[PDB]
Amino acid sequence: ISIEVEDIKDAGDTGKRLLKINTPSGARNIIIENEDAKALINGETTNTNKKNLQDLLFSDGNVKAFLQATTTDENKTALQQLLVSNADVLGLLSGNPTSDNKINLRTMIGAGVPYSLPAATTTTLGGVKKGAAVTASTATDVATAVKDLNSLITVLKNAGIISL
Amino acid sequence: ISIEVEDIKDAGDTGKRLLKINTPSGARNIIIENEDAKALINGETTNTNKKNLQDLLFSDGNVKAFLQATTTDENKTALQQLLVSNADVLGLLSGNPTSDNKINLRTMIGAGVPYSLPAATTTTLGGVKKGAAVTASTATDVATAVKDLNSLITVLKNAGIISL
Amino acid sequence: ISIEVEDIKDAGDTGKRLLKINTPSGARNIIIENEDAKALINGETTNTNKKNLQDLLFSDGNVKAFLQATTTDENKTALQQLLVSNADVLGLLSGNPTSDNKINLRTMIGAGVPYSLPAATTTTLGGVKKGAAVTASTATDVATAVKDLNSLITVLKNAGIISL
Repeated sequence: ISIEVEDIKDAGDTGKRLLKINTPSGARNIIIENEDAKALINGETTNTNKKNLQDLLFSDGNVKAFLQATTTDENKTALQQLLVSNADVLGLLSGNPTSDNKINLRTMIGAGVPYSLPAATTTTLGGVKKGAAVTASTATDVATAVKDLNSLITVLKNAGIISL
Repeated sequence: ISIEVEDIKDAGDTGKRLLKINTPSGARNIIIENEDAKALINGETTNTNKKNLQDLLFSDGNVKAFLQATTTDENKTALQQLLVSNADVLGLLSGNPTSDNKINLRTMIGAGVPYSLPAATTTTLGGVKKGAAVTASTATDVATAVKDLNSLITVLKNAGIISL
Repeated sequence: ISIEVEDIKDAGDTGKRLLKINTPSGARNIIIENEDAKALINGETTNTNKKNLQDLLFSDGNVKAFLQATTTDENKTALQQLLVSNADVLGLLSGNPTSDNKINLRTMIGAGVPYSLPAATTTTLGGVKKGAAVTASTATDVATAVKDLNSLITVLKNAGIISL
């Protein structure tokens, strides 16, 4: 004979809807209630569907922000920590390393600090200024020879080559 | 009585296929047309299925390249920007920092530039060369004393300790 | 007339279960056997479901560790390589750059090494120590003038300003 779907007395509501349906798309529309999941199964997702599916797939919020390609400075700090273990390198990646990080980063690459040349002292190597010009001596008496020696001494004193 | 599936006159084509099906796998084969989605639901995905599902799940192409573990230099630039906000650090991560980035990176870690010791001038602290040997004086007349003074002067001039 | 589901003689086992089912949730429970996939479709995933879905979606183990927000040092090395192409920068990100990496990292940012001021030599610019104090000369004879010259010479010798 011929019966119809509604003649089947113990069929369920969804069961009768499925029996009447003609295509797979129609069946998916009955079976899948979550609109984001339905969109994935249909291979047709909006950016909103994608974000919502990412919420169903991943627990970590910093990972989720990365996957959305939109990260805050806090998300970036956490993501840096997933990528790099060295604390001083993490300081560098923040753009704001601590004093300790800075020292350790220089050590890490063998870099020095800005060097400033200190003046010579009696205990410590240093720079000097060059002494003023001094004429060779043509002295024929003691008085003049002493005058010329003293001119050299003052020049060396003036340039901080010898102490006062 | 006994009826068969095709006796149900208002059943749909997919509906009759489902009513005849014996297992859940058979039902999934009817209902899910997208082969990548079907593969996910079956828990059996090839690398191609995985790439195609990633295309359905994520909009950002640089994120997608990261998830495929294959990034171009352009993808890497964009991913760096998702991970780090400091412009000078981004310059470092590129391997090709600008002049401004280089200055700022040194500031950031308190590093100096390569130092070259300049010669002393009359205005500016600097290095000198060490003067040649000079004998102590045993002069008993003015002529010799002057000779010995002049020997010291020339030595200091030769080493650039005093000006010509 | 009235028939029941079990009167349909060529219905399949899953087909009869679906025909009896009343709701979409009930239909999903019949059709989807993989518990992680069912959880995604129901929009209700535990952390275990999420990890298991990530296993179905991504092939690369280092990417998977990143997505779980739990990376080993080995995972971090591999993820760094997906993010940065410059070998010397990768050395920095490891926290343990090689000697070659260190040289190249300094070059990259225009940094110098720690500078140590060398003593002056007869060939090479260097620092000096400042000479001890020397009194101006009040000599009225050759013997004293020579004494004063020699005092200057010794002071300059003592400070390594001139050679012995």
